[PDB]
Amino acid sequence: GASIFRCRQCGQTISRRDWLLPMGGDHEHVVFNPAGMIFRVWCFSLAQGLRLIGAPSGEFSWFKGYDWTIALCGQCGSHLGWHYEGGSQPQTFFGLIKDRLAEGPA
Ligand SMILES: [Zn+2]
Repeated sequence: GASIFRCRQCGQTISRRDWLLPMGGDHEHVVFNPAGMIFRVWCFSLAQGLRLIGAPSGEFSWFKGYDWTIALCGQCGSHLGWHYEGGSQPQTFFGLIKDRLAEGPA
């Protein structure tokens, strides 16, 4: 009933509840960017159906040791979160914005 996450804007398949990743002890992290926008980020070890934009950047990174790339919905272009890489245990993961996903049956 609530096992997969889809893009809220279009329905694209994005991730699964089974793939939630407790980073630093919680899968949920609330953060702001330099423009003051607050994001409720859920960390996932894996995601699909995204389009990762550009090359990674360490600037303003919310997770120590990781560089990020913007992750858009590959279907509709909605900003769904970020892909993190260049770090350690794990090397990579996804930080997705909770309220931009819809949860539902597989
Ligand atoms: Zn979408």
